[PDB]
Amino acid sequence: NKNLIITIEREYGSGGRIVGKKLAEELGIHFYDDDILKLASEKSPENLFKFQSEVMRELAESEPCIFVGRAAGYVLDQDEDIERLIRIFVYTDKVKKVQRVMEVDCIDEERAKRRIKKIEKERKEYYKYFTGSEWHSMKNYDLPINTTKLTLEETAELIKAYIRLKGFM
Amino acid sequence: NKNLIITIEREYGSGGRIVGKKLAEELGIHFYDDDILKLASEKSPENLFKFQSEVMRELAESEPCIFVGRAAGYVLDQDEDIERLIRIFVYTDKVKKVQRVMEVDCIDEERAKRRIKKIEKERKEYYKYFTGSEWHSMKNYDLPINTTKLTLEETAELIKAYIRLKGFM
Ligand SMILES: [Cl-]
Ligand SMILES: [Cl-]
Repeated sequence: NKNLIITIEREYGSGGRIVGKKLAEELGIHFYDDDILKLASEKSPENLFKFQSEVMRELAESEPCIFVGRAAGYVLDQDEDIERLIRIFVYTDKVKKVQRVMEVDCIDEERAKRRIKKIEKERKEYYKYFTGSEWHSMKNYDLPINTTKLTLEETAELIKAYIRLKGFM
Repeated sequence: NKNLIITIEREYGSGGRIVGKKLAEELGIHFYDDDILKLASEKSPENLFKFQSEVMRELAESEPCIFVGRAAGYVLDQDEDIERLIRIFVYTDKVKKVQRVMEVDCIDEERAKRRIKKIEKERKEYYKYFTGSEWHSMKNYDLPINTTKLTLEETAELIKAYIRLKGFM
């Protein structure tokens, strides 16, 4: 009900996750990502998903928090008990993404391109398989942010600009 | 030009124009839509576009202004002189635009659904024809906005939060 829930999904190379981290700290909200949600599942891949959804909804029911990745926006959009859900998609030019991935993963240009194609494929297919909707589709979000010309900080503040407007802060 | 230029493109029934006008007033800035642009060109379907484009650039060059509609984003983006552009895509869930089209055009659900399909199709083809690119696509905009859960003021306010972040205000 009351709790503020923010879901950030994103293009690989956008820094969506980092933007999620920053934002969790500056707001003091608990933070759950791909890995934590993955390891969570251990605490049929259609079971693994069902399990992971019920976990997501439980957290939300009992805390404010920020989820990153794994069709979190879809899942929580289904939960009619949640009132303060804000769904973000972070996206960016290839040129900027290749440079981030090159640096953050220490690979070259070619390798970086292939990685972006691959993780984005994974994210898209995951989403398609489980929601039946489309990961890269506006309709699935409240606010898609183009960070082509933003710092991750500006980006974080835009999300705060938003939480504030809604009166959730 | 350090002139602030905003371009709003949108799904039919999203109130992209509505939002365009509030901002126009709220900011003390001139406002230009399809129809003014339409009547503008006049005094090929393809000469027509090259003409129209030039008027927008001249308007943008003479003064700060808001454009609603018709590949405004892509066009004003060419103008190398424009130093302060913001490109926005307004959009909304299906229910809400159906309600809007019915109310506004004073027509049925059936006709409202149909007229949405019609107008949007015109907008995709128009866009791809004159830009080579795709109309309803994120990478072509700075800020897509989903108004599904935004009161009008909230929307206008979000666009200004953005302007402030860009330091255009
Ligand atoms: Cl994601
Ligand atoms: Cl449009």
